[PDB]
Amino acid sequence: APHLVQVDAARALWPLRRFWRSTGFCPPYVLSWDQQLNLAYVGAVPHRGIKQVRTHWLLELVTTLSYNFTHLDGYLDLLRENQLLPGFELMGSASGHFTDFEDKQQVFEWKDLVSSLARRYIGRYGLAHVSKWNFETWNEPDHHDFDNVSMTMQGFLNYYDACSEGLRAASPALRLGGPGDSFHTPPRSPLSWGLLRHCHDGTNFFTGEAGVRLDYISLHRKGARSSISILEQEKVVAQQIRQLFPKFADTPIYNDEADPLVGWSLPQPWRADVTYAAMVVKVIAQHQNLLLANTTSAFPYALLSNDNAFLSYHPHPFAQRTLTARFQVNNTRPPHVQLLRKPVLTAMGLLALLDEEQLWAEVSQAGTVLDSNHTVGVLASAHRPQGPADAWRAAVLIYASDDTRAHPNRSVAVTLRLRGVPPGPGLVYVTRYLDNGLCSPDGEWRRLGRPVFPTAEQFRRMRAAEDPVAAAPRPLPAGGRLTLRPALRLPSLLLVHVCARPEKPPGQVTRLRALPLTQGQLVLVWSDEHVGSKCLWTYEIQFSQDYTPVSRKPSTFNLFVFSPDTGAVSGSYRVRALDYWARPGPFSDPVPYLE
Ligand SMILES: *[C@@H]1O[C@H](CO)[C@@H](O[C@@H]2O[C@H](CO)[C@@H](O[C@@H]3O[C@H](CO[C@H]4O[C@H](CO)[C@@H](O)[C@H](O)[C@@H]4O)[C@@H](O)[C@H](O[C@H]4O[C@H](CO)[C@@H](O)[C@H](O)[C@@H]4O)[C@@H]3O)[C@H](O)[C@H]2NC(C)=O)[C@H](O)[C@H]1NC(C)=O
Ligand SMILES: *[C@@H]1O[C@H](CO)[C@@H](O[C@@H]2O[C@H](CO)[C@@H](O)[C@H](O)[C@H]2NC(C)=O)[C@H](O)[C@H]1NC(C)=O
Ligand SMILES: *[C@@H]1O[C@H](CO)[C@@H](O)[C@H](O)[C@H]1NC(C)=O
Ligand SMILES: O=C(O)[C@]1(F)O[C@@H](F)[C@H](O)[C@@H](O)[C@@H]1O
Repeated sequence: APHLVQVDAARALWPLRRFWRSTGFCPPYVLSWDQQLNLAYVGAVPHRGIKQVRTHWLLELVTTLSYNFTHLDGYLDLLRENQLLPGFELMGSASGHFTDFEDKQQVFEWKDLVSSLARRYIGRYGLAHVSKWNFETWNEPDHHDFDNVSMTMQGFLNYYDACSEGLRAASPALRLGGPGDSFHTPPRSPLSWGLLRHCHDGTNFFTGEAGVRLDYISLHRKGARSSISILEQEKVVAQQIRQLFPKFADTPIYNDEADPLVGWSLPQPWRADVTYAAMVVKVIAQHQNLLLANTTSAFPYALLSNDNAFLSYHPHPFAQRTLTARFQVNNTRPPHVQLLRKPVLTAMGLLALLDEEQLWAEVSQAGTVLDSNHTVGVLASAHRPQGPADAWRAAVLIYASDDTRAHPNRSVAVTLRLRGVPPGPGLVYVTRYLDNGLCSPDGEWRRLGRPVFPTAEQFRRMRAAEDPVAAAPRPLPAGGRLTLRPALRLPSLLLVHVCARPEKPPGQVTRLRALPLTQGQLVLVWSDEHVGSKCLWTYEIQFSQDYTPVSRKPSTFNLFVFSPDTGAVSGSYRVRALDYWARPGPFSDPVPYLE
């Protein structure tokens, strides 16, 4: 008996916040060409779909009394050019200088270092920007990854106070949290629990005052292959913190490593296709619906990060916990690198289409109501029109997911019933669908017989499977209603997008870049901040050799790989946005390219 999904577009309930716009990784590199492509792909997720890159060992990018910030500057500018912000973990030894945090003299040094950089990057990027940064403590303090740096319980507190006072020295507007650990039951997690006690009741190493600033409490809780397990563990900790530390009852909680399974480098077949992609969405849906949608004890949950910014190494291009699939093509002159947009990343773009208000939804099956703690669930959103550039929007994202388990055999009958669409000009809807049959680059790689050094055409055919199967913008049935009966696969994601026609056309594409891949092959990447609407069909790309359309299948991802059969790539490019009503926006300023 089918699953019934009901959406009431009239019933805009609470606000909906895009709390999942973060990724992260650990270096083993950060300035190499591999990473520059990687972060271009990450920053290319439409509508600021990913915003933060939580980066380990950032203070190893600083050398040594004075400091050389050259390497750190490089990475931060790379983040900056890709419209990203660091998850600035204050983690490193400044090239082996810092060794002991019970060393009174080193505690003062650290304070001065943190102040140094914060001010530097305030100078570099503007306090407005740097205040948005989540400055954080050393990653997982209770997991002992300090290298030669000695960090005792007391040491960790001096460390923190210096982090906090140092940041304040730069500006009071700067945000710092921690510890970024798991928070197991005591006697376990001594430093995580010790930190809170210290902030709640301790004395500031520098000022001697009681209580120390803590703008957020960050934890890591992973699923062990179960999606609800993440939400369940978080509840336990968040409640323990409310009751043990009453001052922190309103302190925002981040889970900045909220992954299905610990061990990114561990190959897993589900980490390759839409199994991972649908599950990531399921985790988020569960968090929205069963934690943040006005329950009874609504814990302050502000951030969920999928720690999947890693680069995959051979012989596991798709199977590892990464947003992109890396190919080190070692047999061309010279050896070059290529990246493939995995389903999980494409899925981040579908989440990105959700807007600031959550609509009322209900998933039932032949009578019985089902919370997102089941294989099929939904997130639905509505948008209040801002300027003349946008109109009313509805984003309905349905997922089908058995977590870490795929079932190609099975088929999931679903009947969506949308009601109560506010009346307005030119109401059309668009469907976007992802599954393992139609939308898996790993799948197509495997049909091609797993080429270890793929050719041009092999890459073209693998990229064919990146974007979700889209349907032409059909007009919405009379009386603000719509009924669909899709057959969903397991796993699968489906996003029905209902938009009304705004007054003005879309805005101008900006910040266009050409990034070389190999002979006769490049990446075109851009930015949508000024586009000013989410109702887009595709980006028209035009090429000149002293302008004609580059013919490609529809895609609203802010990255395109140009691999023409002629090999002719040298010239000039420009890009513009094309909405659901065939309306062209202004072209981006032309970008030149010489090979
Ligand atoms: C094209 O050319 C590139 C180089 O230009 C080659 O890329 C190298 O690929 C190999 C694997 O194919 C990489 O080596 C592997 O690194 C993994 C992670 O490395 C880091 O992490 C570990 C653990 O945290 C550290 O110990 C280590 O020092 C690194 O910091 C390891 O997990 C791998 O080891 C595992 O497999 C081997 C068997 O191969 C076992 O012996 C081990 O026990 C372990 O299980 C492995 O060492 C390497 O990093 C890549 N180099 C670069 C510079 O990118 C490609 O190989 C080549 N392509 C082809 C098809 O040949
Ligand atoms: C999500 O659903 C599962 C059931 O599928 C719940 O797990 C059950 O929890 C109860 C406690 O109320 C136990 O008695 C059962 O043994 C569990 N059943 C199974 C099949 O594991 C789980 O608690 C639900 N969690 C949330 C947060 O809704
Ligand atoms: C910092 O280091 C880089 C190389 O890593 C070097 O080229 C540069 O001269 C150094 N800068 C200063 C100011 O010493
Ligand atoms: O799951 C992991 O591989 C991981 F090692 O877990 C944690 F130990 C780390 O802090 C993360 O960098 C990383 O996601």
